[PDB]
Amino acid sequence: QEKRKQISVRGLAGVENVTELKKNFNRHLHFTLVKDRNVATPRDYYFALAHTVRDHLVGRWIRTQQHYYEKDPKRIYYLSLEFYMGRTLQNTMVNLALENACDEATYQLGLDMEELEEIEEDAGLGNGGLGRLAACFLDSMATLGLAAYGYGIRYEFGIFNQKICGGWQMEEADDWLRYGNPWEKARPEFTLPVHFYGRVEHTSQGAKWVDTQVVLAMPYDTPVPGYRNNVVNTMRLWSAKAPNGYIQAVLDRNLAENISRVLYGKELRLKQEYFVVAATLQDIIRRFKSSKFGCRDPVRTNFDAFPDKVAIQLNDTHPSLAIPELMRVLVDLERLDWDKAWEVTVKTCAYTNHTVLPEALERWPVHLLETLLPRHLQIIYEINQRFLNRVAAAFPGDVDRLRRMSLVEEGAVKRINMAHLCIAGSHAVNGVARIHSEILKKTIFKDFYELEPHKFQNKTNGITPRRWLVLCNPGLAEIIAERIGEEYISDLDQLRKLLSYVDDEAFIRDVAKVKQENKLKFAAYLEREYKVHINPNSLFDVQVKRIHEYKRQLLNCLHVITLYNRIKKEPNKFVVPRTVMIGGKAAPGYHMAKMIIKLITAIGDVVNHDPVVGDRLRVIFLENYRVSLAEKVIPAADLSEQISTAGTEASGTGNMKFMLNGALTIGTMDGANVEMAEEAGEENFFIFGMRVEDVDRLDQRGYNAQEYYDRIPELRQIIEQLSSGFFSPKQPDLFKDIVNMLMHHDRFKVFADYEEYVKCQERVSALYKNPREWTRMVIRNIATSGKFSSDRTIAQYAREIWGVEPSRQRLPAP
Amino acid sequence: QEKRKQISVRGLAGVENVTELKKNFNRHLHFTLVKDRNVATPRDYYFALAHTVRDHLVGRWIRTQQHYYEKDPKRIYYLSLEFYMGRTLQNTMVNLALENACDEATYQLGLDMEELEEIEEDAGLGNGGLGRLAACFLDSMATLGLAAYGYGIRYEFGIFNQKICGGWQMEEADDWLRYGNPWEKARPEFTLPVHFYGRVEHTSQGAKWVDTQVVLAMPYDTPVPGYRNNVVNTMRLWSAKAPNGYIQAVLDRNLAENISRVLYPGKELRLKQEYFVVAATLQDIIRRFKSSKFGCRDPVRTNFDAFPDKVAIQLNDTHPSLAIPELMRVLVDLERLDWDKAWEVTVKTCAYTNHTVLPEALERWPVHLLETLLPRHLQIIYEINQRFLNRVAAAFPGDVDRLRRMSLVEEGAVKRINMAHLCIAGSHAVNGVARIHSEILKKTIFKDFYELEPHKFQNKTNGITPRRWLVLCNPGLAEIIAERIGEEYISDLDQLRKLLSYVDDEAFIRDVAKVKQENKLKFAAYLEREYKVHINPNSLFDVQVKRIHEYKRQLLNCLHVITLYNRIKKEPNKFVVPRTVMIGGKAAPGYHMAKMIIKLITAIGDVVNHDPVVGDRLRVIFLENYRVSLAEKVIPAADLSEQISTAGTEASGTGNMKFMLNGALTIGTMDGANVEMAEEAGEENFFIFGMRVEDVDRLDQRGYNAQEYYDRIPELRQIIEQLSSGFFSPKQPDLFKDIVNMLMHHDRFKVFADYEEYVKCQERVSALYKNPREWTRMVIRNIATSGKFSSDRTIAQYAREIWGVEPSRQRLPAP
Ligand SMILES: Nc1ncnc2c1ncn2[C@@H]1O[C@H](COP(=O)(O)O)[C@@H](O)[C@H]1O
Ligand SMILES: Nc1ncnc2c1ncn2[C@@H]1O[C@H](COP(=O)(O)O)[C@@H](O)[C@H]1O
Repeated sequence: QEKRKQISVRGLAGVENVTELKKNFNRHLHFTLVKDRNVATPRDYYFALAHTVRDHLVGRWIRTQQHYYEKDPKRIYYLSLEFYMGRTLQNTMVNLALENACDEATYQLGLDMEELEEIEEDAGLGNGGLGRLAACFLDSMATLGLAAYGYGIRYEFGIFNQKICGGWQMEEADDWLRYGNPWEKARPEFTLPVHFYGRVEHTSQGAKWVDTQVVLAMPYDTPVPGYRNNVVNTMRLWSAKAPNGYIQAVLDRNLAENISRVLYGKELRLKQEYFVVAATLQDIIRRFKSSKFGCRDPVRTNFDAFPDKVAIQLNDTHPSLAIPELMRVLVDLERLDWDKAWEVTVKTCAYTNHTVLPEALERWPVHLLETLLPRHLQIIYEINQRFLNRVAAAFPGDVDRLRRMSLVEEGAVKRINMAHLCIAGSHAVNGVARIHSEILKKTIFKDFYELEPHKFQNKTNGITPRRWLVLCNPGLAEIIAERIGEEYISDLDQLRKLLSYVDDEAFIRDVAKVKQENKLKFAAYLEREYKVHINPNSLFDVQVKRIHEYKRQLLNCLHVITLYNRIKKEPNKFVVPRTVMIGGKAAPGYHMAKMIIKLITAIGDVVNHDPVVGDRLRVIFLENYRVSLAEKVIPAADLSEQISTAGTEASGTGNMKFMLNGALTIGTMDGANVEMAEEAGEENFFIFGMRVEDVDRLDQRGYNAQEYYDRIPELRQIIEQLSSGFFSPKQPDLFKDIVNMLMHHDRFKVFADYEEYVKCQERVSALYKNPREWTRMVIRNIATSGKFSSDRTIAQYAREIWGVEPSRQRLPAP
Repeated sequence: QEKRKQISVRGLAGVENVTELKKNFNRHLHFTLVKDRNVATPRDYYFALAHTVRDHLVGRWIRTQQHYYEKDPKRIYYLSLEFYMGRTLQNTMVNLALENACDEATYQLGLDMEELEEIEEDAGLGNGGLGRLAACFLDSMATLGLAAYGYGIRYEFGIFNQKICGGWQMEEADDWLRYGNPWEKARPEFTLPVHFYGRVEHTSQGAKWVDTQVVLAMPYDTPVPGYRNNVVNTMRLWSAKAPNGYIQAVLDRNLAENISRVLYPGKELRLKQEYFVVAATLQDIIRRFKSSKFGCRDPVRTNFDAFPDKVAIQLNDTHPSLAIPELMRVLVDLERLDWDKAWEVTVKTCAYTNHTVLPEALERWPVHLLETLLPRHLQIIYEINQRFLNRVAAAFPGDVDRLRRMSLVEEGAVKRINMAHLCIAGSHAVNGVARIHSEILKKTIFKDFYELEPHKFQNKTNGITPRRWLVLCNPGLAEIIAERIGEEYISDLDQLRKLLSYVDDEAFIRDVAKVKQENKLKFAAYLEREYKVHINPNSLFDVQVKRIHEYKRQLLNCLHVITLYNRIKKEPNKFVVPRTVMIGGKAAPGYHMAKMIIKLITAIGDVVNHDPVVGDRLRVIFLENYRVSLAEKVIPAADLSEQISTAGTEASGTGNMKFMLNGALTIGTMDGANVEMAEEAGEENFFIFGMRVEDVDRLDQRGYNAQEYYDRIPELRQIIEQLSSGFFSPKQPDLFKDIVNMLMHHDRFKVFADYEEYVKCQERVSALYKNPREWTRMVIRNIATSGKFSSDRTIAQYAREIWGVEPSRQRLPAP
């Protein structure tokens, strides 16, 4: 029966117009959601619109996936334990070019689309930079036409929502799924077993992994759209499920399931890591084998073509177990011999390093691996012996480096170094900015570099101009499009054409006008949430990193208090009004970080209620900072704070976001700030403080905070205020911990950059006075931000690591 | 923004034609399922078709539910712990007259709709006749245009799938939900809390239930369509969810959650199940009562004076008996009414249906269990009991013995609360399930209550839906009936009376006989392509499909089969009327006797089916995994219907009505619903054998000794020898000693007593079967006289005599 060539997407799309969209929106409210207008809540109207947009998303998805099965390209598998997706609705509409049509449709139906947008929960799937880089990458990979996949874990509670109670961080569950996720599709049909524990039985045949405990992995598909090229790739997230003496099988059921429950560590983190690797790989091998278009059968069983058809990117060491897992499947199940299987593994795998210092590098005790992944241990020991023989022959009689490069690390209880596992198992290893990729070959991994120099590359991070310009900042996208068109949205380097407009009067005030417009929008939100009062004409001074000593929101605080003391000593002096905003989540259990949050709010209570200060200084702690808040605050920011101690940041990614939206930057010569300053010119940045070589020199002679205390009176004053209980009148000794750390054991040298930080902030105040000059510097920043598009990043990953050609040409259509 | 009048169901259904259906089948496969033809499986195409059909169903649902909100009718809530629904695909297509168009649509896309229909799981939400009754009841309530809801629990594990290996029943897990269920809709929005444990705090205010442990109940709605009248009602099933230092509150997760997982082959968990369904349902009822106004979800009404006018709760058996105390709890504790008004509201609101026959089967709970789990409800039950015993003490001054006989509290080993007594005290009506049944209720088990309030006690004889059990499952039969009398009979079964005119019509006789043979031929084929078999399709189709219980007497059947066998081996050349005797039903785990019975039936088969001399004259089949979908296949194919329960042990029966509707003649006892069936059909046109209820009483009176029969029936002794010496289990000679010793020494159910009258009655059957003309004339007489046994007739009576609403057979507008 060829009658079923009539089972097709052919003309299910419809015309994508106002007429068809509202008929569709009505289908979904009533037939999908089983509601009517009598009962429907705003959330229902959101779900009905989501499904209406989704029909058009999956139409193109079916087409893209078909195209892959008939073209048979190299498929690229992006592995991550964090996908920081944010909201989906507006993004799907801009990328499909449906925003105009939907806005009008919902309008004609009595609905307001901005309301409905604000109802969508942030996807509880990521935590910080690691996770948003993944999301930006997904969006760029689809825009550049790559057959790409995001594979991760579907977390049922993400990482906690942050609420501030009495100035203290409290954590609350993030049940972002409680009403369901319309963007996902459960696939009960593709449930796969993931094995734990057991023992290895040595048949003189192969090696069998027997007696194991089983956990079921069930996949959820979410489609991800390219920017107006009709390609729509897959994000595929695994959910843990249990199968069905004593009924302690209850414990086994509960323990199986909390693999999907939360982010962050015992067995659980390692359980989570194997889980994602083992399910993803079964999916990988399956597609490799069943490659003939229209044909479900496993037609291709020769693995010599595996590295030509599959690429696996290991985002940090979290998915590292992919290496020995791939080895397990090829040797044990597929019965290829060792050398042949290893060559395949190495050619398939690639590793990205994100972290800066040898101690954050992931390690697992042997006894743990031995108990839970006994076969994987053997495979790791085996990889290790042959890698160390390869080292032996390349560097004879060198016993020291031999044990320096070993995957097995000695001490009190042997640990296995997963970063060493990654380097040996992959054809490429990259760092995430230029300086970071350099210290990787200089220090952290020099022994490996000397063995295989070719392996080591750089790939500077980036940001999608979709979400981080066109979506969150329509005003700025617009005024740019009037001078140069909209080619820049998928080719950011074209922003340089804006350098022709540094001296155009109309453009300078249009940039100023858009900033002011975003400030007003955000200010209004900041009143109906924090119920204070923001001066929309003040300088919006923003710092939004995660709370942490090395990120130095304590250095910002000192500046805020310096500003407060000056205003109060001379209340008649003219001052540039400032709204300082600090946002970010503190890790539970990290006590100092919870203190830093309380300090920020404590200062707020004083400065926001001093009659003398008026509206010249406002301090706000931004609650529950996340992707959607970042979309609202980054556009409205004037000053971006990147003030980590030099030598501690690899990249940074939020800085790029600020640069794009017309904030000037105050930052240290560290991470992504270096290359940003390079692109823009030093004079268009506000760099201050010690460089990395200044840090080392201070370390070498010994850091004493007391030296700075003794010679800077304005600094002494603040400490005496923190000491005496000025900022916590009820509990005078509240900030005792902070003070004693600042004075006696500060690993991150806050006092040492204090002086230059405040002089710098003064130079920042002076520029702010002259809005023409201020804006012209902003234009120079914006015109010069093209490099930090993730379209540029993924194009490099594609050509230098993956061996696939980026392509901006359209896939046909449904 | 008065623009939202365009947010409407208006024209979203589209024309119910081949071209729209195939288009929408494409939308659903690709957009809803996120599949294409390259990856789709038969399962996927099933889901796609289901989603296509549901579209039309919910179109009518929205309208119906709107309609109720604007007429503000008395709304009726059918509460049950079982809903034995079966498949929904075909039933929805017939009730919405979409069957032909879907069939055509699927054909043109290169699919077989019958293949697709076979994919879908039987609804695993029920067990037996209790649950199947509710499903028929829902279908009827909707056809008769009643604002009716069906409330229960969404069970995940289903029940179990019967597998037969080596003649033994093995129970497999029936996870009918692993792939989802396109017919339901989840309502996370309407998640309600249910409370457990805690303690009661007496304040000079009211009483306060505090320190409780909380389980959340999430609803799932499923539409149920009337027959071509465009009204769609709701089935609303609850699912248990746990909320979100020691993790040992992992039990809390488990101990909740598996309230939903399982039916019960009773403990704390069983009672949690009952309170769960009740507390959630009552919150939902009151909620809907308060939201009386069209277009708005405001608590517009808080005057509970009209509650009994707007609400009817139907307590099906004692399982949801806690509705009564809970309804007192909400009204007194939460709505701060005074006890007297609330009680008057409670009694006028609830009514009780007893389904069982014996004083033993009925539900009691230890007080210490209630004291711990539902501490507030125990106090309320004690208060109810105090006041109810005041009415009794007033009615019968000084009759001390009846004060304790009628009490909700039973003294004994442990103090128990009697739920049957609770239901009779808190309801305005109580009904039996057949005439004989209802009569024994006022004569025996509730005699004391009947003397108190005789008017309380009604009969509502059970019934069956002519949609599922005629039109749907026997399309061949419904068609040849329609030719003579039209198709008005489908919602007015009485109209089948007009078939009596046609008893001597030769064309109708050959049509009825031809339809029968067609189904026989068709069911025999299903037997071949689904199992190793044989089956002479011309033989008399002898069918018993109950559940396996000593009282059901599939052993009386066995003894008859072996009787025949011996005769065929005594006189091989003497013509015997060929028979295929088929026995189906599930044992119930733990019941040691039932599993032995199944083994016995199969072990008989092994011998008989493979005996050369017997040939194709006698075949014995155990029918694996009996359920609604199989019922639909076997029932239309049956010639003879075994309803042979020991007299007075079956309350009604319901399968018996199915066989009668479908051209089978009945062999049965003067028991349950048979009494009324023979009353309609005429004694003449029914094979009624064995002791009557009063002969059973009289055998207990003189004492039952099975050895008497053994000694005066030579044909019976031989059968016992064969089972004992291992003629049916040569590898395990003593396999059936448990059965022998039960039959011979302690038969609670008198199998030997009816043995002789049974076998003679079977011979009159075999004789009549020899004359196809006369056999069919009798069949016609059964079918044509089946009208009483429509569940429509039943629901009408419930509506008019218990709920105080008027049935309406009129068509609601249209999409
Ligand atoms: N063998 C195939 N031929 C054509 N299309 C396919 C094939 N396998 C999968 N697809 C498409 O790719 C999608 C994703 O399937 P998979 O890659 O198997 O997870 C499916 O929805 C199909 O639309
Ligand atoms: N106040 C109302 N006015 C009109 N229709 C309603 C109203 N409340 C509920 N409905 C309809 O009845 C259905 C069931 O709602 P409920 O009775 O709240 O379970 C809803 O899906 C609506 O279609």
